[PDB]
Amino acid sequence: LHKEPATLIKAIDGDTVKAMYKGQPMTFRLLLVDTPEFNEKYGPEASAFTKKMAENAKKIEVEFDKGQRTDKYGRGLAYAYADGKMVNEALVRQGLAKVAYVYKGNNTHEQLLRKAEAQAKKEKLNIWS
Ligand SMILES: Cc1cn([C@H]2C[C@H](OP(=O)(O)O)[C@@H](COP(=O)(O)O)O2)c(=O)[nH]c1=O
Ligand SMILES: [Ca+2]
Repeated sequence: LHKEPATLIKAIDGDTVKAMYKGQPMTFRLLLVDTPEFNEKYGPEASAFTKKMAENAKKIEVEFDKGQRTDKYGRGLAYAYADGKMVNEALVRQGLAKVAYVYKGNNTHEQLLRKAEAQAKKEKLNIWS
């Protein structure tokens, strides 16, 4: 996999951000995770975490996997990085997202994220408290 440039337009919720990619606005849905909806417990916290991470970065980058690049809703499916740090991983590490939607063919960073989730669950963080 390789990182590609994108510029942040808006953080939307815990697991979706709008960003300019190859010069067009795209809503990206983070691969391999599921944050609560904003209306659910830890939703506002997941939203705030992704908003702070993305907005504070000097650069954002997106990294597509080997399989589907867009979902049925037209959303880009990617791993997003904020100054080299993966947002998908950070959310899971903080107990603000569960590893989810792991589809064969589009699961390159599955084990990285499952390692993170085990550690969040150990520390009983947020969703795991
Ligand atoms: C993360 C991810 C979500 N999706 C789809 C499956 C779910 O469809 P259904 O909407 O029919 O439930 C939906 C979940 O997104 P949200 O968690 O943003 O709702 O997005 C994918 O198709 N591929 C993916 O890699
Ligand atoms: Ca969600």
